[PDB]
Amino acid sequence: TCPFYKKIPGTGFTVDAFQYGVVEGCTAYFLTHFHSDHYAGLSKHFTFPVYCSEITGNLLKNKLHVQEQYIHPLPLDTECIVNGVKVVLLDANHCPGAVMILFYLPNGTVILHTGDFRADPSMERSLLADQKVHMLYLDTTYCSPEYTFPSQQEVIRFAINTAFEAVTLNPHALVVCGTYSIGKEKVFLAIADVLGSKVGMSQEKYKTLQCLNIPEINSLITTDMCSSLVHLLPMMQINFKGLQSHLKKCGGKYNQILAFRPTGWTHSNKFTRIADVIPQTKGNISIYGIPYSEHSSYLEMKRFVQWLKPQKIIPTVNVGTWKSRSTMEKYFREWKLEAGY
Ligand code: NI
Repeated sequence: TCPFYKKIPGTGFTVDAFQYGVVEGCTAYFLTHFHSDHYAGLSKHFTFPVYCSEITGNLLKNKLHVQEQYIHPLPLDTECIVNGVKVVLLDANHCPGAVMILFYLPNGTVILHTGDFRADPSMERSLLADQKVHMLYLDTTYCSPEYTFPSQQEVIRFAINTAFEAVTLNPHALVVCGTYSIGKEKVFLAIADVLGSKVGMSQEKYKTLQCLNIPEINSLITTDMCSSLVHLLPMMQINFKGLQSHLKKCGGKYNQILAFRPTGWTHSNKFTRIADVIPQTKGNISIYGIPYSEHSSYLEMKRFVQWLKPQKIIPTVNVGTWKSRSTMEKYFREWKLEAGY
């Protein structure tokens, strides 16, 4: 049964709640983004109205075959009316098509649901600035002060410089990047751009990227692996065995692999700077784990909440253990005492 933190009080609405069958009293199902823990349950047989971004709606139609008549895409940064309630979709700085949802309840309460997000000071100048928010349904993935990571820009600088150096030293090196969901496209696109190559990938992944409205994409990606020196593989294949096997398939075109796994956080973050990151190596294969996050760090999250000053916070992540829940509630109280709301 649907958990309380997926239900929007005073409405007929749910958020990211497609795996519970027909939810009692739900008149409209919102979907924040196309990640499987959030869309789990949708298919061509779904016949209730789904509200989402344009990009999410492209993916529902093309990847999951949801019929068009049930997809209701909304423009961003625009006041819209859904079943008699004003809503706004805002960019969540997560993966392509990911949104936060502002709900303006008929009684005057204003609710922000962040979906999954990476907080940023740029959000302090969207339509959020214009009214008070009473209740915050918060992505608390990294809600603990151990979670520090660099900016996305520092991480991409590291990856570009590393790949450019390796391939200039050895023009027969292949670069491989792992993926298993949408998101983090900058990693492989920025490396292909510095090398003057397209990114090669499976037909299924090319299909997915073609749903994303990324400008000039026909210019950056391809299904012709033979013409590409940056390849995308499933995340599960980014290990020494999987990469040795791939290099065999390339027919002697290449004699070295440099591979990247964009993780979120890993405990090498508490001791080491990005500058100082080193790969795991075996023979002619090297693997870099790079801390490219699409969720808020602890300090990014804290700054957003201290700016927004909500009256009540409802966590949406790490809610399954009493120790997690108690930890998070203690931080929320600190933040409120330090800022004075
Ligand atoms: Ni997500």
